[PDB]
Amino acid sequence: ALCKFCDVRFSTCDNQKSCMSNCSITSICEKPQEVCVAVWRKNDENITLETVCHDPKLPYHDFILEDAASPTCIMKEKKKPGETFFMCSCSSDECNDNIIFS
Repeated sequence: ALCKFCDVRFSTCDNQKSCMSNCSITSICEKPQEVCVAVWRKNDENITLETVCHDPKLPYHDFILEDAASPTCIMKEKKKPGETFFMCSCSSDECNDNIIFS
């Protein structure tokens, strides 16, 4: 897969059904089994969006990417203290460039 791969960046994504990553780095994932991932995080100081390639047989941020076969990145909330944490994964080109909350 080709994925957005900006790692963690500041984001203005908030209060809307979907957001573009605004990441200008598209990479070919190193291994064929890797999928695209996005992580949206809001704490009391800022909002960030993380975009990477990742092998779904390996945990990421201590979670398994259960949705890796999906073609779209549908954000789901994870239990994390101190912040609001949403993650999605997907296996179509640049699919982590469009993160969907609805």
